[PDB]
Amino acid sequence: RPEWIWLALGTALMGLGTLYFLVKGMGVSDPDAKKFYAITTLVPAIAFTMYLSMLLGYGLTMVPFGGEQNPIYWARYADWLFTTPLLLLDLALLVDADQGTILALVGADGIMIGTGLVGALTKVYSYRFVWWAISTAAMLYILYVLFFGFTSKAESMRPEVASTFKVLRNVTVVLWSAYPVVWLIGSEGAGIVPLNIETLLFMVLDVSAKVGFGLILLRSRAIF
Amino acid sequence: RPEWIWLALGTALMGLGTLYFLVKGMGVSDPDAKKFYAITTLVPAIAFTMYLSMLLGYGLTMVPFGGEQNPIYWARYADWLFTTPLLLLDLALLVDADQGTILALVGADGIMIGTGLVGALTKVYSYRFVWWAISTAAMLYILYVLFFGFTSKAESMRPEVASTFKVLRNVTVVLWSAYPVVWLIGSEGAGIVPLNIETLLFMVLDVSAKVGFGLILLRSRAIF
Ligand SMILES: CCCCCCCCCCCCCC(=O)OC[C@H](COP(=O)(O)OCC[N+](C)(C)C)OC(=O)c1cc(Br)cc(I)c1
Ligand SMILES: CCCCCCCCCCCCCC(=O)OC[C@H](COP(=O)(O)OCC[N+](C)(C)C)OC(=O)c1cc(Br)cc(I)c1
Ligand SMILES: CCCCCCCCCCCCCCCC
Ligand SMILES: CCCCCCCCCCCCCCCC
Ligand SMILES: CCCCCCCCCCCCCCCC
Ligand SMILES: CCCCCCCCCCCCCCCC
Ligand SMILES: CCCCCCCCCCCCCCCC
Ligand SMILES: CCCCCCCCCCCCCCCC
Ligand SMILES: CCCCCCCCCCCC
Ligand SMILES: CCCCCCCCCCCC
Ligand SMILES: CCCCCCCCCCCC
Ligand SMILES: CCCCCCCCCCCC
Ligand SMILES: CCCCCCCCCCCC
Ligand SMILES: CCCCCCCCCCCC
Ligand SMILES: CCCCCCCCCC
Ligand SMILES: CCCCCCCCCC
Ligand SMILES: CCCCCCCCC
Ligand SMILES: CCCCCCCCC
Ligand SMILES: CCCCCCCC
Ligand SMILES: CCCCCCCC
Ligand SMILES: CCCCCCCC
Ligand SMILES: CCCCCCCC
Ligand SMILES: CCCCCCC
Ligand SMILES: CCCCCCC
Ligand SMILES: CCCCCCC
Ligand SMILES: CCCCCCC
Ligand SMILES: CCCCCCC
Ligand SMILES: CCCCCCC
Repeated sequence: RPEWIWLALGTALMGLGTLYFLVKGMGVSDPDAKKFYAITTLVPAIAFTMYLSMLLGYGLTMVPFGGEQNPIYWARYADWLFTTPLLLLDLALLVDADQGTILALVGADGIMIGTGLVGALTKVYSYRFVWWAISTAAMLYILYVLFFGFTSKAESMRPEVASTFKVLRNVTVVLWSAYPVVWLIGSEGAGIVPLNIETLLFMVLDVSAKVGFGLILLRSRAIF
Repeated sequence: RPEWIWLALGTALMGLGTLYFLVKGMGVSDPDAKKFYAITTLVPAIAFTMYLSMLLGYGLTMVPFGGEQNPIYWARYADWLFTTPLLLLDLALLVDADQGTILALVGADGIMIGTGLVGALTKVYSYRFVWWAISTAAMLYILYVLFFGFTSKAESMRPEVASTFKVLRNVTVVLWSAYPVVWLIGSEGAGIVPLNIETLLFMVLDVSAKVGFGLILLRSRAIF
């Protein structure tokens, strides 16, 4: 498994991010800042677990489509199922989103991850892309609400909060956008980008969307 | 206009690609190889014209949305309107696609470019993304036919033709995929990636999808 090196690097980076966020979060008194630390430390903690499992050869299955037996890391979705709504929750607490908006985004998020996983396991080559399309539409719904909805909510906050939101929103739009493209061209879809390069790409995206995101959030005044 | 440097580089690269393809095409006797040279030389020739126009300050308009006046290079679409179906035509001649398939892809292609252009000029921020979504669906229809349809047609050709098709199909899937993401995150959509970086990205994509593509096609035995 040539991709082990990027699984090992992902594990190391997630583990370091977790440990650092834990040290910093433990030393924080402010009750508001603490919620954000708790949510944000969990994100690389879940990713570290899943990266470790995959490094050790768990969460990989073979799925037949296109006349080959294809390796599918399904453990990625067990990670994303829990880490993606927690990242949304960070953004939603920052702008004081309402309960029904949170529920809509978490629900859409579940649809996005669940249909992605169904698509990843589908044996009919053509139906893989139907699931992928539904997954991407649920994603674009999320991005829409974050871009239009949350930006409007953030503008009623003090400028330091709105500023931090904008940065994190931009990071999120750019980083989340790339995932369905990686899936499309990688071993899950078209089969163009080989599994090792694809693992590198997801690792760079994962670390940036989780540790990178966390660093921007947890170093800002906006959480106090 | 900080983006001038990437417009100038794009012009130079398109011009060099045109000139080189013209020199080589002019020296070719084989009647089949000549069709492919004629179509493929036109692709960077049209791009060079549009890149030159933009460098000299044509094909740029200001479109109001999101409370700002935004610069939109519309000359890109005048290029893509003609260059994208010609690239499809190259692929279709390679695999001997039928007339109705060619007509479907060219039509979908027109929809893709035309709705993209409407989206790029739309003053209501939200409706920009509706046009973008329709444009991307027309694109995904094209990619679907190239991936499933044309691959099946290429498998009935001699292996050297099928091999060349696969490479060009993979280049196309990967390169075309990136365009709607650039538009989404760039000055046309979300406004996250500034115009200069966006111009760099489109220039790299343009040169790769046109000169890169042409180099692979025109250096192969598959056209003789
Ligand atoms: C190669 C396999 C993985 C293991 C290798 C790990 C690389 C080691 C790098 C450590 C160099 C810096 C020393 C240090 O421990 O802290 C440096 C640096 C400083 O931390 P910090 O202690 O907060 O700074 C205090 C500075 N004063 C002494 C002035 C008070 O910490 C980080 O920025 C950091 C960020 C992440 Br994400 C994770 C971590 I862990 C640290
Ligand atoms: C900086 C602003 C743009 C202007 C700078 C242009 C860069 C100049 C590079 C030329 C170095 C090589 C010399 C040459 O003219 O041909 C080299 C090279 C060789 O061409 P070619 O003549 O086909 O090779 C023949 C070799 N034998 C003599 C053995 C028969 O040509 C290219 O590969 C090429 C590809 C593209 Br796309 C465009 C072009 I034009 C050429
Ligand atoms: C050639 C075999 C090397 C085996 C090393 C495997 C364990 C890696 C654990 C991950 C700890 C961080 C280091 C990452 C650098 C490769
Ligand atoms: C004031 C800080 C900048 C505001 C906006 C952030 C720019 C977008 C950042 C996204 C970079 C992610 C790397 C992409 C790797 C594929
Ligand atoms: C016969 C079943 C119909 C399948 C419909 C698929 C539509 C989903 C979008 C297709 C994206 C395909 C891009 C493929 C490039 C490998
Ligand atoms: C600082 C002003 C420089 C002006 C040069 C403008 C003309 C560029 C024409 C393009 C020819 C290829 C060279 C590209 C390298 C910048
Ligand atoms: C035998 C040659 C390789 C077969 C498949 C080609 C791999 C995909 C090439 C696409 C690289 C384009 C660069 C992407 C820049 C964003
Ligand atoms: C009220 C008008 C409805 C608009 C529907 C837009 C759906 C199109 C997909 C949205 C993609 C938005 C991503 C935005 C990230 C900037
Ligand atoms: C108490 C606030 C600091 C961070 C809290 C930790 C939340 C659980 C993550 C522990 C994983 C090792
Ligand atoms: C607050 C408004 C609730 C809207 C309903 C959620 C829609 C789910 C997304 C559709 C994805 C295909
Ligand atoms: C947005 C993702 C960019 C794609 C990176 C392409 C690398 C593919 C190389 C294929 C190796 C054979
Ligand atoms: C005759 C075959 C070689 C290439 C033919 C040229 C097609 C028109 C492009 C001319 C642009 C300068
Ligand atoms: C040969 C079959 C013709 C199919 C009709 C073309 C459909 C256009 C694409 C829809 C994009 C929204
Ligand atoms: C698939 C396209 C990749 C996106 C490249 C991101 C560069 C954005 C930097 C923003 C500068 C402020
Ligand atoms: C084609 C993608 C469909 C995404 C739906 C987004 C609608 C915005 C909510 C009003
Ligand atoms: C959501 C994108 C819709 C694209 C349609 C592709 C259908 C494949 C033709 C049978
Ligand atoms: C959540 C919508 C269900 C649509 C499933 C379509 C299944 C086709 C393979
Ligand atoms: C080609 C389909 C036409 C749909 C246009 C919808 C316009 C909404 C702004
Ligand atoms: C979340 C959708 C699951 C439906 C399962 C269908 C598998 C053939
Ligand atoms: C993506 C890492 C940068 C985080 C530093 C925050 C700047 C105040
Ligand atoms: C190709 C669709 C064009 C329709 C124009 C509508 C502009 C408001
Ligand atoms: C993308 C440029 C490579 C073209 C060389 C063709 C290999 C036979
Ligand atoms: C033909 C099925 C395409 C799925 C589209 C769902 C948004
Ligand atoms: C060769 C493709 C690797 C690109 C990944 C860099 C982030
Ligand atoms: C990736 C962009 C980070 C900028 C940080 C400023 C708060
Ligand atoms: C609500 C409009 C979304 C456009 C989807 C077209 C494929
Ligand atoms: C800083 C972003 C530029 C990346 C473009 C390289 C192809
Ligand atoms: C970008 C991949 C090019 C490989 C060329 C082999 C024909």
